Amino acid sequence: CNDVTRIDAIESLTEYGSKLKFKPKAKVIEVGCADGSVSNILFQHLPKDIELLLSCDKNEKAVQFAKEHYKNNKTAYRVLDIEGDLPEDLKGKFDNFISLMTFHWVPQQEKAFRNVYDLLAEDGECFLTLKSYSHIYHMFVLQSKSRKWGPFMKNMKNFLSPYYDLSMPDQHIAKILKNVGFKNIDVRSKQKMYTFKNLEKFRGLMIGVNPFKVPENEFENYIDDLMETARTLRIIDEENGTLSFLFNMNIVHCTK
Amino acid sequence: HDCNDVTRIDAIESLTEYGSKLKFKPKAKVIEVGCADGSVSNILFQHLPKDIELLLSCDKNEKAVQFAKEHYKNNKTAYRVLDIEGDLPEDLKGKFDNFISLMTFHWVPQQEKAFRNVYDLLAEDGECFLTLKSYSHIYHMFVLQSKSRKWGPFMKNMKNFLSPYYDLSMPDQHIAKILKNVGFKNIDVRSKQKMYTFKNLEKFRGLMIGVNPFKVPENEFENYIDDLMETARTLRIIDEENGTLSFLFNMNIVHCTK
Repeated sequence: CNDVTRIDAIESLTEYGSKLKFKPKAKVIEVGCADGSVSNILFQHLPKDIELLLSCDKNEKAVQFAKEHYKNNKTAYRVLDIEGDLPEDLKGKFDNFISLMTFHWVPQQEKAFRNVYDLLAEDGECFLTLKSYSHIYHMFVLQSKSRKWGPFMKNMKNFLSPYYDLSMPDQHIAKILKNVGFKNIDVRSKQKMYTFKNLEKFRGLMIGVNPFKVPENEFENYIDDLMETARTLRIIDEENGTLSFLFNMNIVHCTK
Repeated sequence: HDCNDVTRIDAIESLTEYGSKLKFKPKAKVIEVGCADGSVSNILFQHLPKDIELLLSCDKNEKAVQFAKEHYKNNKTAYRVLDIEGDLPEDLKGKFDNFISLMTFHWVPQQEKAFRNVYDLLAEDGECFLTLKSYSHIYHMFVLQSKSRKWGPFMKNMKNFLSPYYDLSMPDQHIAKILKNVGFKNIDVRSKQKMYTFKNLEKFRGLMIGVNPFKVPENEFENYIDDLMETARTLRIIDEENGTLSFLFNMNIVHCTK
């Protein structure tokens, strides 16, 4: 999680929270960064009556830290790989699935959504947010097209949102939900803008999210060239040291 | 402002998605704002019932309205000059069951005024349906051009050229707030990400010359467009070997009632 996903979570739960149906003593599963931040925000928006909030992560370590560190009455952590195979004891057991700003990382969209379907009890409600196009993704695309860095950046496809360069990603997503068997499918796209006051904070976030391995000597030249893509896109305000970037995102709301 | 293959395909996509949500009363008076270019009626008549009384098709452009008057005659279609940003003529106020505007309103800086004019055109329970751009790679190209030391000086009035929603977070929520204040009901504003590919960069260049409002010295005009085309290369949206240009644009779909 980072400050962008925190603000996005608050805006999406603010906008939609009152339209999310929770049955009495709902069992709720969350897939995000097991890290507390976004899960703590989501918790504040859930009914005080909910049976359980199972908060799941792919990283065994992150889950193990969560069990030993984070402490709330209604919250359990479990290792779950939304792209993988569902363990049998989670199948059909949840009234609400929630994933805020995670699914743009999942290249196997249909597999992940069929697992959302299979985790849900009957009349189970699905609420997901994900990126499509973004200026951050676009920075990385510009970098990938350099004579110097292109060689180390051949698997761009799985780093980018599956919806990065599609027309009507909302209709692509609606089609998969339809095929997997959801009803009352609502997919809304949003243009969002976010402004950093701190270019050094922004620089750390790129370092964090960057998956492309380069020699640890050439690493700092790699990052500097990546920051220069933001200047190429003219999204840096040098006079005030701010970066204003656009991202599109998709809010999925549907029922089993 | 002139309709083209991008707006042609956005009209089809928008009307096919919303053709079921869009309602037309018997003998509907419909007003349409965009191009006097007759392709308006040819797409609308795929969704308009045979019953309608009138399609009034307006443009700010007298010359376009003259041409349509002379050449394109359906019994039920009439054409008229109208600036949606300006003051409504009294004979059009409260006369319309449907207001339709595709890919025009991003050219309107005075959004609230234009939306009040839409509201004042509509009879009671009238419906409106509009589409407009927010952010696009085309706008961004012009933004890149405006930052150059050379072309910057001729391009200080960008705000009126950019969509009012070019740089806003959640343009859908801004639009829906304006509509609520003016007094619309059943407000539905949906944003979409769209992509379009040109297979002909000479066609594309010609569209840019068409849409450029910025006045440079006449003997630097070719250098100006050359650098504009170059911003497409800078964004890396030109496929050099195939001779194609794939650009992203966000748009907004407005559906609401009076």
